[PDB]
Amino acid sequence: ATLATKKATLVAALKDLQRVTVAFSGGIDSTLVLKMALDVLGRDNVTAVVANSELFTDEEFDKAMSLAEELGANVQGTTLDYLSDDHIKNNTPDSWYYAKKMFYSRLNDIAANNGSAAVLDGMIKARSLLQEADFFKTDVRALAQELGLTNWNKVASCSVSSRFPYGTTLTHDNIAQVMAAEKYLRSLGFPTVRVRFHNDIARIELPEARIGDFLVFNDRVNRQLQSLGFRYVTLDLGGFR
Amino acid sequence: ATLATKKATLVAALKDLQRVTVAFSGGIDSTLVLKMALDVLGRDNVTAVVANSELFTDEEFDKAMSLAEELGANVQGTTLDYLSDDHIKNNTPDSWYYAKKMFYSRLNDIAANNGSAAVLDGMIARSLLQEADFFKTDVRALAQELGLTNWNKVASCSVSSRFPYGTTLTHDNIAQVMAAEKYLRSLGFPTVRVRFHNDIARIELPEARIGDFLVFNDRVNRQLQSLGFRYVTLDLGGFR
Amino acid sequence: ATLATKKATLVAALKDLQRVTVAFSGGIDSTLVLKMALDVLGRDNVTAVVANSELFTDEEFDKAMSLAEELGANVQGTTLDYLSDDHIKNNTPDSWYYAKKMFYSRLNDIAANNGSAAVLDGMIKARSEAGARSLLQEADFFKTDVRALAQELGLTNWNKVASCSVSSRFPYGTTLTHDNIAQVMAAEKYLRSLGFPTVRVRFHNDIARIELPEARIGDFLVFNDRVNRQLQSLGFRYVTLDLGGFRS
Amino acid sequence: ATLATKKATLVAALKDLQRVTVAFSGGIDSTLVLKMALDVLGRDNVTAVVANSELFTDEEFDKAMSLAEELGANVQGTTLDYLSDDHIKNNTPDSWYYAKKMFYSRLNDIAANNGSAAVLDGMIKLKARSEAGARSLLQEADFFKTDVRALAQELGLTNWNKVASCSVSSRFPYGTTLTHDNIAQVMAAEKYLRSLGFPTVRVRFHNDIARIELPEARIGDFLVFNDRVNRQLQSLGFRYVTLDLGGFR
Amino acid sequence: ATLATKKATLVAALKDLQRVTVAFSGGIDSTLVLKMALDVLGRDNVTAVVANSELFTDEEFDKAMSLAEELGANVQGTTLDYLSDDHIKNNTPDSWYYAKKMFYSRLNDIAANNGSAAVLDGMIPGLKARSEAGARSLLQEADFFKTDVRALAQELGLTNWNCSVSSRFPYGTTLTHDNIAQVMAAEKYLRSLGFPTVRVRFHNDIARIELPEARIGDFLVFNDRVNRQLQSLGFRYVTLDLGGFR
Amino acid sequence: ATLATKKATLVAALKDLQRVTVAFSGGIDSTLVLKMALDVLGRDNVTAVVANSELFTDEEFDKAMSLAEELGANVQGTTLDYLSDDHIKNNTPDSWYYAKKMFYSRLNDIAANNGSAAVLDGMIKNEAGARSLLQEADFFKTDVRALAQELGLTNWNKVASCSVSSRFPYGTTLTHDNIAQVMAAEKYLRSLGFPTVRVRFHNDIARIELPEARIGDFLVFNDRVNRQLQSLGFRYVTLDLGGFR
Repeated sequence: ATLATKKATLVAALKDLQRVTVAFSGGIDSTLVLKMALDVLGRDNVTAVVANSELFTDEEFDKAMSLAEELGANVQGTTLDYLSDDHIKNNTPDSWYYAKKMFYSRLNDIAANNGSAAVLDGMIKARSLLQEADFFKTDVRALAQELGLTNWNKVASCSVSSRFPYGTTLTHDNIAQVMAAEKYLRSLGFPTVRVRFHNDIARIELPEARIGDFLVFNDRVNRQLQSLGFRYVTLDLGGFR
Repeated sequence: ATLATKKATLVAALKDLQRVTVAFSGGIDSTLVLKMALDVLGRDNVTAVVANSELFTDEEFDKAMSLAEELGANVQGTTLDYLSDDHIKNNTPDSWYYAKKMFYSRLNDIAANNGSAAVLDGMIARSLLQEADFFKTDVRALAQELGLTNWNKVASCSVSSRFPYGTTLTHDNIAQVMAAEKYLRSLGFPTVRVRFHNDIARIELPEARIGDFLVFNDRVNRQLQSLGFRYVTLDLGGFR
Repeated sequence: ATLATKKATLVAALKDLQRVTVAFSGGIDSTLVLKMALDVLGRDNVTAVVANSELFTDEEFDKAMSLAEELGANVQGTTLDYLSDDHIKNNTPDSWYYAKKMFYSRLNDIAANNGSAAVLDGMIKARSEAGARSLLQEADFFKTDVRALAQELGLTNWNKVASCSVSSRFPYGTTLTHDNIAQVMAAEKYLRSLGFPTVRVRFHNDIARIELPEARIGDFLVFNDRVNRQLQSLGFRYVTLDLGGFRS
Repeated sequence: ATLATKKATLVAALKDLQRVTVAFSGGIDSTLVLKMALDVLGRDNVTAVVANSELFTDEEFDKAMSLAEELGANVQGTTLDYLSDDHIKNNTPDSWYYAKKMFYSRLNDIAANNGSAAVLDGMIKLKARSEAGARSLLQEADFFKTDVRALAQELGLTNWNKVASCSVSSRFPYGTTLTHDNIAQVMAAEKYLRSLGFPTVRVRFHNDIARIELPEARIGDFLVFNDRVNRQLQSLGFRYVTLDLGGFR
Repeated sequence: ATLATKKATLVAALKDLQRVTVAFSGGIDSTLVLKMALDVLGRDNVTAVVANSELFTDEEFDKAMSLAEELGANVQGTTLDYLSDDHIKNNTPDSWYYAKKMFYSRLNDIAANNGSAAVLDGMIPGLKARSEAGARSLLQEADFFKTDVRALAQELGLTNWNCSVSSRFPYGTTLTHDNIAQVMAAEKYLRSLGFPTVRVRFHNDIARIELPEARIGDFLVFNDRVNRQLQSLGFRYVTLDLGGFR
Repeated sequence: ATLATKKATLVAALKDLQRVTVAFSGGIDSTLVLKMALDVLGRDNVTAVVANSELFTDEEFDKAMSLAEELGANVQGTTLDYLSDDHIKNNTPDSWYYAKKMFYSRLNDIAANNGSAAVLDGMIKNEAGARSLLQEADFFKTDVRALAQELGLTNWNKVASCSVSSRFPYGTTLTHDNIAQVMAAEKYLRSLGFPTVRVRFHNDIARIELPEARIGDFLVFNDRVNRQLQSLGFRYVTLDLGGFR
C-alpha cells in the first residue's frame, strides 16, 4: 500500500477507539503513535505513560517524559519494581515473560482510571496499531518525517537484563556497575555499546566499524571498568550482537 | 512545556518589538530567529546583519549572506576591524570581552539607525529563544515546521583561541591558521584546531578520529609546511 | 530578479501548458517541479514518471516512486532497456548521451499517449532534441532559489545524494551484461550494509577495485577478509582496495 | 674466577663422566652444556633428550630436536604424560615440582639404559634435580648468565631458543583442573594466533570465555583478524572470544 | 642410515668425477655441495657458476657470488637472456621448465669448455631439465633430508647462507624489459618503506600489492605515497589485495 | 676485493700495531673491531674504552661495559664533560667538532699511558689520532655482518646511539635539567616498545618522532605518553607528522 493508506488505517483505527492510553518509551515507534493519537484524538483523550524501572536508565526515562511534554501529551510516570518478581530477579530465560507481564498489567489498570478503550504500544511489522496498519521500519520513518517529528531516542536501548547471563541474580550493585560502565563508554563517543557482565569479566560489545577508533581508549576503559569492580576488561571480537 | 507554548511566547515577544535587527551567524539558532522575525513582522521591518571579520572565515560570511537572502530577509554585511583594537590584537585573556563589546556596539548602532526596538541573537541584546526556554530539541522541531533545512552546521569559533596569550595576531598568521583548518576539514575532519606556536603547528582532533587521520599524515605535513609551518604535529591530548 | 518574480514565471509557464508529464528522480529539483505542477494544474493533469532500468538500483526506483506518491502525484514507472543501445552496451565515452536520448524519447511517447503538452525535467541554471522543458532554468532558478521556494512550499523530504549510472564502474570499452552489472551492484550493496554508504566497486574483469573515502579506510580493515570472500563468491577473482581512495 | 678457569672446570667434569645424557630444551644454557659435552666426549658418548608433553607446544619440541641435531648430537624424544600425576593435573603451586620430578626420573631411566654416568641439565648460578641426581655442571663451575653468554660466543654458538617456553598450565586459574580437552583447546587457539604473526600470545581459559592477551603495541595490527579469530576459537569450543584491554599481563 | 653414511656416498661420488662445475644459488643446499666438492677435489678442480638474469635482482646475484667466494670457490658469473625464449616471454605455466633448460644448457656449455665431468646442483612437458642436461644432484642421490643438510652444514662449519619475477605476472601476459623494471622498482620502493615481504602483481594498468595481513595496519600511513610512486612507475591504478600475501 | 682478503688486511694491520686501545660503543662495527683485535692480539694487549657522558644514556654505557667483558676484553670506563666546552653547551652547529676533539683527545691520553700504538674506532666505508681499520680494509655494512656472523657474534646494541644534542635546536643552552627531561621521556617511550624514538625539545612542547610504520601501533599509548611527559615538565606533548628523521 501507499503510506497514505497505512496512515488512514491508523487514524480510522484511533477514531474507533475514541480514548486510549499509549505505552510511551521514546523510540521512533512510540513517538509516532503518541503523536498520531494526539492529532486524531486530542490532548485530553490520550494518556502517555512512561515506565520507570531499575532495568532502564534514568536518562531514557527523563528523555521520554520530556518529549511527551514537548509533544503536548498528558504524560504520567508510573514506577515498576521489576525486581520483585523472582523469575526476573534471577533472570531465568522466562524473564522477559514476566517483565512484559508486569508492564501490561500496570498499563491495563491505568486505562480504567482515565476511561480509555485500549492501551497502545509501538510494535511494528494491548493493540499495536502500526502492525495492524502494516507499518514497516521504512514506513515509520517516512510518516514521522512527514509529521515533522525530529526528536526521538536514536539510542534504541534495551532493558539492562540483557547484559546478564541466564541464572545470574540481578542486584542494585551489579546493575549500577553495568550501567555506569555503559555510560562511561558512551561518554567517549560510542553511543551503541553493551557491557556484558560475567562476574569478574567485563565483555565489551562495540559495532565492528568502531573498534579501530576505540584503541586510543583501551587503557582508560581498562582502568575505569576495573575501578567499577571488574577484574578483567575485555573486547568481544564478534562485535555488537 | 509544549513547543506550541514556546512558539507563542516567541511570536508574542516579537510582536511586542515590531521592528528588530537580527545578529545573523547562519547556524540553526540564528536562522530560526530570522525566519520567525520575518513571518510575524515582515520583510520591511527586519534587518539581517552578517559580520565580516578577520576572526571568522569568509566561507562562514558568504554562506550566511546567502542564507539570509534565501530565507527572504533584507541582509546587510557590516565589517568589523577587530585587529584595530589593541586588546584583541595582542590576545590577552580578556580579548573576548572587547571583541563582544565591539560586535554588539556595531549591531546596536545599526538597529538604532534603522528604527529597530532591539538586537536579536541565537543564544538558548535579547535572546528570545532563551527567554522562551527553547532547547536544542525545541529548535530542531520548529525549523522543520517552517520548512527550514538549509543552514551552516560547522560550529564556529573565533580564531583567537588558536593563538597563545601574548601572541600578536596578524593578517598573515590568521590566514595561515585558517588555510590549515580549511584543508583539514576538507579531508573529512569537521572538528579540528590548528593551534599556532610560531614555527610549530599543533593539531587537535577528537581522540576517536586520530586513527582515521593517519592515512593523511604526510599530506597534512606537506600542506601545512607549505603554508609556513616548519613542524606539523598532532597533540596526543586531542581536542580539549 | 526576486524569488517572487521567478515563482510567477514558473506558475505562468505551467498554466500555459495545462497538462504535463514530469521526469521525476526524487531530488530537490524535480520534487519542486512536481509540487508546483500539482499545485497549479491539479492531480489529474500531472503524470510523474520514474525510470526503472538495469543501470540503477531497485532501491533507488522504489524510493523515487515513494517520494512521488508522498507528494500526492499519480506516478507511473517506465522500464528502459539501455543495453539494447550498443553505445551503452559497449560503454563508449558518449554512452551517457544515448542513454538520455532513449530516456527522453520514452518520456515523449508517454506524454503523447496521456495528452500532455510537454515533458518537464528538473534542470536549473539530448533534451533540446526531444523537447523537454526545464521550467526552473527558463525562470532563472539557481540552487538557492530552489532551496528558498522548497522551504516556502513546506518541502523537506527528497533524495540528498544523486544517483550515478552503474556504467561508471566499468572502463570505457567494457561490454556491460546483465550478469556483470548484477555483480557490481551486489558488491556495492554488501559494502553499504557494513556501514560504508559512499563506495564504488570498480569492475576490471577478475579484479574488483574498491573505492572508499580515505578517512574510512582505517575502519574498513576489520572487514578485509569478509569483503574478500564475499566479493569472490560474487565472481571476482581478486578483491582490491584502491590506494587513491574514492573518485581518484 | 676467569672464564677460562670455569671452562676448564667444565671440561674436567665431563672427561671424568665419559658418557652423559643431556636434558635439552633448546635454550642457551642447555645448548652450551650439549655443545661442550659433544666437544669433550664426542657424538657417540652424548645422548640429548627432548621432552614432549601436552603441556608444551609441539612446535617448540620440533625446534629443540632440530637444534640438537644441528649441533651434531644424537637426539632422542621422550614423551611424558604429566596429567598422570594428580599434583600436576590439579594445578597447584607445587605442580611444577612434580613435573620436574617426572621428567628427571624418565631421564634417569634413559641414562641407565644407554650407559651414561649422569644426567646433565643446564642450570646456572632446585630440589627435583638434586633428588634425582642430575648434575648442573654450569652451576658447579660457577657460571653466571654473563659467563654463559661469554663462552657461547667463543664457541660460535648463535642459534638457540630466545623464546622461553612456558607450561600451558598458566593459562588456567589455580585450582582449575587440567584436562586433555581444555588443554588442546587452549593450545590450538594459541597456535592459530601465532600463525597469524603473533609470536607472543596467551589464551587465558575462563570456561566459555577465551581471554586473549597480546602485547599492546600489536593490538592495532590484530584488527584485521578479529572475525577469523572469533570464529576459529568458537569452533574450538569457546562461547565468547575476547581481547584483554590490559594486554600481555 | 646415519648422516656419516649419507655424506660418505657424496664423498665417493665427488672423488669419482674429479672435476665438477657447480650451479650455485647460495641457499643451504648448493653451499653444502660446493663446500663438499672443494674439500674432496680442491679449488683447482671446482668451478662455481652463478646465473645473472633479468628475472632476479642484482643484489640476489651479488649475495650469491660472495657466498661462494667466502666458501673458497673460484666463482664465475654467466648472464642469460631468458626473454629470448618465447615460453618465458609469454609467461606460460611451464616457463619455469624452459628457464631451467636454458640455464642448464649454458652451464653444460660452460662445463664442457672448462672440462668438468658433470654439472652439480643442490637438489634434494618433457624430460626432467637436469637429466636432459646430464646434471647430477648428489644430495638427492645420497637421500639427504632437510635435517641432514642442516646437520652436515654444521659438521663442516658452514655459517653464511640464504623468487623469479615471473610470478608477478599472470599466465599469458607478455614479459618485457620495461614492465619487469616497473615491477622490480615497485617492490624495491615498498621494501624500502619497511615491508621486506611484498609482491607487486602486474595486471596491465593495475598494480595489486600483496602484503602480510598483519602489516596492513602499519601500511596505511604510506597509501598516498605508494599510490603516487607506483603511478609514476607506469601503473594507472594502485591497489592493495585484501587477501594479503600468500 | 674478497671478504677474505679484507679480513687479512685487518689481521695484518692489527699484527703490525701489536697493542691497541679500542673506542668501544657496543654497536656492530666497534664490536667487530674489538673482537678481531682480541682474536689477533690477545686479551693482554687490547684495552677497550667506553665513554660515559651526559649526552648519552647510562643504559647504553652499562650495556657497552658488559658487552666488552662478554667479548673477552679488559674494559675501562672514561668520563667526558662535554658541557664544559661552550660550543657544546650552547649547541652551536660547531659542537660535533669539539665533542669529537674531546673524545679523541681523552682516548689518545689513555692510549699513550697503556703503551698502545693506536686508538681504534669502528668507522667503515660510505680524528687523525684514530685508525679505522675496517675503513682502511674497505669494509662496507654488508662485509661487517658477513664477518660478524663468521665469528659467531650475536650480542651488540642494535639501535644507533646519537648524542642528545640533536634533540635541541641549534643555539639552545643544554642543561642537566632539560637533558634529564628529554632522556626520561625517550626512556619511557622505549619502555613501551619503541626502540627507535626521538623526543625533540621545544621548551613547553615535546615533539615525538617515531618511525612512520609504528605510528598506528602507538595510538594505544597516546594518553599514557601525554600524561607521562607532562609529569616530566612538558606542557604540550605532540607527535611529529613527518615521523623519525
